[PDB]
Amino acid sequence: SEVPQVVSLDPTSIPIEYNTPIHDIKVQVYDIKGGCNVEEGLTIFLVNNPGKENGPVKISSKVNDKQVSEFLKDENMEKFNVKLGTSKHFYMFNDNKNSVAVGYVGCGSVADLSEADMKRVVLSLVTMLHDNKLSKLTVVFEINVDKNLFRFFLETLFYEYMTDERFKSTDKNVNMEYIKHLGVYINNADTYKEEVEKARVYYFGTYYASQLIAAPSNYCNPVSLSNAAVELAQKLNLEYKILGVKELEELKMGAYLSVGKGSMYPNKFIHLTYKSKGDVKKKIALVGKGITFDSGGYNLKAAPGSMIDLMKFDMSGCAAVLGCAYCVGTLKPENVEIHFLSAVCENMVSKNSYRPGDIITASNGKTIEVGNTDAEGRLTLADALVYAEKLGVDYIVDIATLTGAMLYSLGTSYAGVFGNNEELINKILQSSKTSNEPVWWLPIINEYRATLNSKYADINQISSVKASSIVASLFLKEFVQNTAWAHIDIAGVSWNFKARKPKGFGVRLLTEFVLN
Amino acid sequence: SEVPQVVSLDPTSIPIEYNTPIHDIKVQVYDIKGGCNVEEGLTIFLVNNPGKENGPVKISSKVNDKQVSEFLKDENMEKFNVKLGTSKHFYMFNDNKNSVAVGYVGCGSVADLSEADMKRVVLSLVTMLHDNKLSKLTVVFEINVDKNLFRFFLETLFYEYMTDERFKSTKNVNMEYIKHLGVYINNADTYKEEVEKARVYYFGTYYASQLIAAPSNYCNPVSLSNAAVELAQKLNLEYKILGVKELEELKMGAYLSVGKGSMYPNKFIHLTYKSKGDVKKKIALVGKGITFDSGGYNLKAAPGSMIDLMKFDMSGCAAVLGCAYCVGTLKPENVEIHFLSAVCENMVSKNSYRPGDIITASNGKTIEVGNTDAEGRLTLADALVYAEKLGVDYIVDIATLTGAMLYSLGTSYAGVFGNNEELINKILQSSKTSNEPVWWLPIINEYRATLNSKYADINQISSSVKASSIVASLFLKEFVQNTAWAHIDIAGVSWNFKARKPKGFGVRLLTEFVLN
Amino acid sequence: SEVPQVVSLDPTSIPIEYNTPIHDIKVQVYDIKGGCNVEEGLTIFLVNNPKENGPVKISSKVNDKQVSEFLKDENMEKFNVKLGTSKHFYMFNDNKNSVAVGYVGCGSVADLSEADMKRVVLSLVTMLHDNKLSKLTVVFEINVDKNLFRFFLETLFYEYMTDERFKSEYIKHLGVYINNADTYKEEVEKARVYYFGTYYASQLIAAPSNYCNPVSLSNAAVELAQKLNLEYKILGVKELEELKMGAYLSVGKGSMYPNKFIHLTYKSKGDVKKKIALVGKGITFDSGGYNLKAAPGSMIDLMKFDMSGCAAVLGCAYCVGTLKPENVEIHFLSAVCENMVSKNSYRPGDIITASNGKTIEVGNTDAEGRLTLADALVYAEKLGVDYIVDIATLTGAMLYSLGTSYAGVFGNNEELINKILQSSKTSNEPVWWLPIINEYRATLNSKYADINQISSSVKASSIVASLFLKEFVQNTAWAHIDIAGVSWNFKARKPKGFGVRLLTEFVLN
Ligand SMILES: CC(C)(C)C(=O)N[C@@H](C(=O)NO)c1ccc(-c2cccc(/C(N)=N/O)c2)cc1
Ligand SMILES: CC(C)(C)C(=O)N[C@@H](C(=O)NO)c1ccc(-c2cccc(/C(N)=N/O)c2)cc1
Ligand SMILES: CC(C)(C)C(=O)N[C@@H](C(=O)NO)c1ccc(-c2cccc(/C(N)=N/O)c2)cc1
Ligand SMILES: [Zn+2]
Ligand SMILES: [Zn+2]
Ligand SMILES: [Zn+2]
Ligand SMILES: [Zn+2]
Ligand SMILES: [Zn+2]
Ligand SMILES: [Zn+2]
Repeated sequence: SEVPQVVSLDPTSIPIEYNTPIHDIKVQVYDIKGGCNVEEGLTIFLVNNPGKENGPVKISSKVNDKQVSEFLKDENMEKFNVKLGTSKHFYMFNDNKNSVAVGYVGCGSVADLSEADMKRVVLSLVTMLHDNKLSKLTVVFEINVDKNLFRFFLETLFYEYMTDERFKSTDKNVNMEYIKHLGVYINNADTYKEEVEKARVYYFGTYYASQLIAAPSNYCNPVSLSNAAVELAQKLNLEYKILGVKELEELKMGAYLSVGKGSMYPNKFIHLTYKSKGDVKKKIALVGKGITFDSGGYNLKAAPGSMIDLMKFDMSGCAAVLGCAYCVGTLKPENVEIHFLSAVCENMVSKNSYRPGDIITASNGKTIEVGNTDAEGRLTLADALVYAEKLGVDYIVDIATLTGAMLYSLGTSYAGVFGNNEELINKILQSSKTSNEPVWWLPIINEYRATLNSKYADINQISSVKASSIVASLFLKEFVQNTAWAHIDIAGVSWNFKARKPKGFGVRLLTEFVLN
Repeated sequence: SEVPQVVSLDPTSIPIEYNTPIHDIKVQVYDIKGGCNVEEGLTIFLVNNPGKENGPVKISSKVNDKQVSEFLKDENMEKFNVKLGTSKHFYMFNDNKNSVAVGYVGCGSVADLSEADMKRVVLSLVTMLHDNKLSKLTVVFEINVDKNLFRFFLETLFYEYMTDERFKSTKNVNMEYIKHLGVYINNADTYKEEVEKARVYYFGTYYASQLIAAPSNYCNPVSLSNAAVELAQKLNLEYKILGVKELEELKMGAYLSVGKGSMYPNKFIHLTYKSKGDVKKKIALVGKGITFDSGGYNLKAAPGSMIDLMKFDMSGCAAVLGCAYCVGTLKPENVEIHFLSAVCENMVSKNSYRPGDIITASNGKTIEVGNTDAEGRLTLADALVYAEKLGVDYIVDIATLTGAMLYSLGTSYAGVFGNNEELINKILQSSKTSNEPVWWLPIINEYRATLNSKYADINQISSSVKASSIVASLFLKEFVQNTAWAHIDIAGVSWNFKARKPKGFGVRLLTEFVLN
Repeated sequence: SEVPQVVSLDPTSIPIEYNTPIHDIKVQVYDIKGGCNVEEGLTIFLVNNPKENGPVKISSKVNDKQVSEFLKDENMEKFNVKLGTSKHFYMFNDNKNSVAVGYVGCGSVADLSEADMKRVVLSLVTMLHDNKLSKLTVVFEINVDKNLFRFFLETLFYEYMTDERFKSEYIKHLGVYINNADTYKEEVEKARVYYFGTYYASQLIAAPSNYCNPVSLSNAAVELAQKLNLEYKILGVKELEELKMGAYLSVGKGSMYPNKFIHLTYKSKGDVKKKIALVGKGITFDSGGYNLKAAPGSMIDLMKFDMSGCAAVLGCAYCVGTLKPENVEIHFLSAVCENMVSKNSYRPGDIITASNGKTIEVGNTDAEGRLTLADALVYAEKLGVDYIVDIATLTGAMLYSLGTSYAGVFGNNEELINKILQSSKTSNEPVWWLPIINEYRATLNSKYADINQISSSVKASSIVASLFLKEFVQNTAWAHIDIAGVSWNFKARKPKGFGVRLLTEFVLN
């Protein structure tokens, strides 16, 4: 629990914001058939024009204001088009001779907005929210969205609107001012109301993960991350257990302990459990990779474009699992028992570091020949997967920033999923659809298994077969003997390079998985 | 004060030679309008021939010896030319039937010798001093030189003549420095004052050279700071060495972070010279003091990164200390100078700061580390804050900051940056009179936006923009709020790659700045 | 004159747009005193706050009650003045006519730099590209001098314009409100000329190497010369051989396009008191030769820009031919060719002879610019001029010294250098003086030839290259502008047309 320091100026905890301005926003949903009141703040219409490549803007909704309705007549609106992402601001006086602000966001010509399309729409909305000191936002849905896409709209809105200033000091934005009210006008309003607070939970689960990932390695270390996990568990009334080095040695986790040998921070194994109130029909282990910093070890990340300054992300999997723990602990699903696992450590260069060539013994007895110290994720997961299977669960799902090869296979939008079981894989893909976090199924090619045959050990850590994501999956598979297991590689999608911030990818995916 | 050791064979101090053979050379300046007597040792004429490429050598000076005068008749000398760097040796008997040695050095056809050509002249002269066991050197100036260039001649003569053998064991058994130096020149009385000034300037440069040439196992933060104290005590300068505890109390998080991975504690050097009368100008001299730059986790592993030379990375501190010698010795009036250096070592360890880390400077600004090898500006940041807190008129820092300097100005000219044109003008003026060439480079504000960090107040390094020297200057500028400041990047000029030794660059420049 | 083809589908000319939509824009300048009329179109206020990202406050009186209500302090303080930040709203004015009103933030500094003004303009152009307006009205509530005001217009015109020559609704009126408007009006038509000179250069640079080759580029120079009544002469291989331009001819040996030396001349009507030669590097594509640009990050796909010096000179020729300066004779020169890999290419190690008799040992075929410039400078000095100014994308080292914003200037004459620096100030194309360090000269000493092409190296490539060029100007005031870093706008993925206005201001002032 006590974080070691080199100097007294070294931080000893991760700064975490639990009460965000988003949580202070009163959200109301009204039915669009009842007409819209356009009074205070900014009122935005989400409008499209089917079969028309940049068609004219037409406001269909009834507006309970003669002056605003007059401004919004088609003859007035025809100068504007519905091109996806396009937005405009309107200034006018309402029936009470009060100044009001009105506008729209273009939703293109396609009647079915993709996950990318809605995100593009949301981003345009946030630009209107930025650099403007509004007290209220009102969104009028003149497009067709189902419950899932509606929830996605809110989640994405909350997440992008929120700004992380935990590490700002002399450069805090002096103009930041969050809205206090959110009004939503939509068709079939009663069906969508339940999605509001679920979206708020999914938001924070994601933002919490984001906070952990964005936190630098001097703030976010194996000890401070594990302390934060306990703190979260206490708040959610979850059972929790943090395994220290002596306990890990007792469990003979030689692979996990080897990676952390060169670190000044002791290894900390996070084990959280949520158990439903009643009959448990499904037991699930969620495993997250928890490398608080990946220097690469003695296989140092020194090659051009290895982005070592980014390697604080290497605990993104752990964050996804912890963010899911928040959502599950808050929404409290029934008939499920969930274990949240993460073998947390740091991969550093030291006199005490494990070397390339070292042979290490996993907790299941298998000896492993280390061919590359920068492939440390699969080593820590190996011991974690063995621990997971001993819990006696039905499904083991691990999520990890495992291989850079994902950038060349799926890129920055789609995570890849591997597994030994098609049913579990199908559930993950189903969860991908409903959570709107895109995942693609990649194969575990058994023909490559022979490249992991070590001359001296039971198995090689790496091949020496480019195909890194597949080989890594073959490695991990060796540590699950008779349990349905799935592996999600998020090395490519975890970090948003365009926005220079984490995505908190996987939180919504895993929560949808546990709930459904 | 006590230097830590790994083994008992690790050195515990920097070997320093204070009394050099150069100091034992008796120097006499005579007026040439009285004629030259050629008796013992070597007598060298510095001769040119204006507007006539490689024209004949002609000795204009009167020689108070009939045979030598006859030997040196124009008819005899016409077979030799005045090409720059050319030297010749003559053997003859004087009026007392004694064997004497005479020769010349060609000084070209240009009437105004450059700083570079004069250096070539000196080297040709020093070559004659080498491999010859002379008791006296006599130099006759038959060229036109002002007081500054004459002083430059002596400094360069002294510095190049001197040989550093502190680390020889086996040492040249055949070395034998002269005990007397005679100079014949017109208006000798005006030039006599330059002799002891040159000797002071010489050692300031050679002292700096000794610190730079000293390897990092000899020259470490503790041993270097100890040396500064010892120097300060000999000069009666006020001195204060700030240790880790004061630095923590002063909240120097940037400086302390760089040294975290080192076995040697950070040591902040603070020397002060105060005049006896009224103080009209207060000056802070800041030197980069990285005793070894491994690059940290951004290891210098790239081809041609020249990590074995990186003991020079404390050249700025050495330059400042060399200046402290000159100022403390010459004792200028009406000035108060603070000699500063945030000394530490940039190493790879379990305790090292990582890429991505956010650290807080002593002025409260948070800094996101994008590259651990850009450590100089971090130590300078806290040092510059400390300097401004002293309430001075001018802040000048000198540092081996950016490798880009080799591509901009190369190895002869250092670059100067600043926030104040007047100060820049003073630095440039000092460059002329000290003959240490410096060129003014711009701080381009358009690049400042690339230092915008998403999470911290500022980025340590840029991403988009090359031109590191300007970007680094933009960084440093953020740590000086309302004081005239200039920054001299000597990364390119500090080491003499051809001669394989330091130049001690900056000592004479800074002293002239302080004196004038 | 005839462009050679490999297949019949290969283009034989550079598509050039002479009549741009910008030329159809009616520009009106009114004095800010007396109030602003908000009638049609979009009205944008340029506002600052002398604090850091302070609230927007509109000082100007607006002769419209509805718009005045919009611009009241209570409404505008919700917005801040962060440089580049903008908001615009659509509303009805007193005449129930649709109008759009907004601002662009100009920061807290009272004196906007050229880079600052560029960010303001870019924010403005984004609104012009996303709005179907017939009229733009810009209200200057900031301090701008005549030069910077002209710069505003030029940059606005340039950024507004879109190059669609290779693809397979602009405003018609521009209103400007500014204090002391009468003093600023003369800058308007000057800006329009400077605009096209820059845009013309941009068109040549942006044109790919299959369109823009030595033949088609020289043809373009003739066509321009004919429109401007400039004297013109294009030297072909046979003339160049008789002139013994061996350095220049060696570089082009490996190309399928014959070398073409462009020589345009502007001569004043009255007495010629000053003669100036402008030399531009004209490499239509730089593959690097046998020293191929194959290293990671060598950006070989960008190397069509390597004729930017020539384009700058030609764009300047337009401005000079249009504005018609007095008492000057200007020669516009470019040794145009292509640096390719072939059985006929010159090899690393080859010793070649320049037109002044100097033999040169080639150490790197990718340092071809200085070879073509060498013969061009000899040709220039033979004309008997007062000033020789060359402009070239010469060394990549400029990216490490001054970066992408400031060009570097080198020279053998201090008066000429300051004139260029003065021109840099008034044209707002930033240039910084870099030294020609004579101590590095010895590194060009060849064992076999008279001189080395490159050092081996004294890293500082930009300085070493200047020393090389310096050897080919014997008794003439000469200056060299390295634009390798500033020529291409990597962020916007387009040329800057850098140097046209700089060179024009030099000739005019
Ligand atoms: C097989 C290899 C050691 C190359 C590997 O896959 N290493 C991963 C690792 O460090 N596991 O612990 C690895 C390497 C790179 C990345 C990664 C992730 C995201 C972005 C990038 C990136 N931008 N590289 O330029 C690189 C992720 C995982
Ligand atoms: C931002 C960057 C890492 C490029 C940088 O400025 N590095 C300097 C540094 O480590 N500061 O602490 C840096 C890099 C190289 C040099 C340097 C200086 C002198 C010679 C050489 C050289 N010849 N390397 O092969 C390299 C000096 C400073
Ligand atoms: C002496 C050397 C071959 C290194 C050189 O300066 N070559 C220049 C050249 O090709 N002259 O004909 C040269 C090299 C690189 C560049 C340049 C310009 C802009 C960008 C880049 C680059 N590498 N972007 O990633 C490189 C410009 C001129
Ligand atoms: Zn790794
Ligand atoms: Zn990893
Ligand atoms: Zn460094
Ligand atoms: Zn350094
Ligand atoms: Zn080239
Ligand atoms: Zn080129």
